[PDB]
Amino acid sequence: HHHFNLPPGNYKKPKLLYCSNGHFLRILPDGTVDGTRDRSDQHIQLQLSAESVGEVYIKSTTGQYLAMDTDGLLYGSQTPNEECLFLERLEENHYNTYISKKHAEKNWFVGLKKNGSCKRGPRTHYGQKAILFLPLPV
Repeated sequence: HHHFNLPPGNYKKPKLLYCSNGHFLRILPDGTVDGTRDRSDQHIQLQLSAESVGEVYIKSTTGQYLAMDTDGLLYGSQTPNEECLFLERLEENHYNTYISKKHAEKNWFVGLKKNGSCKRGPRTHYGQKAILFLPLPV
């Protein structure tokens, strides 16, 4: 029950998801998800892939998938499951945003705070800069 404005997107080469808050999304090997302003970090290289038109997976360099638990918390999973699917949509005509598929009706987006920590699903909404991402070349 959402719009269907899709972004160009590229699933062939890895990218660095940059947040409008000025942070890069990072997934550590131990499964911790957070944000960092260091462009030279080696845990921010991410790989995206299409599972359907509009649905995507966000995998890490080590082989972990970003996910969202029943409480709206983000974590890095070792194996893909129904919590690893995100609807990828265009926003503001230029940015990218990601909605949890399993919790789509509640509008739980992926976001980062200005201090570098993850936002919980229920705390996110249209109009905040924390949900606006931009995929850059590595």
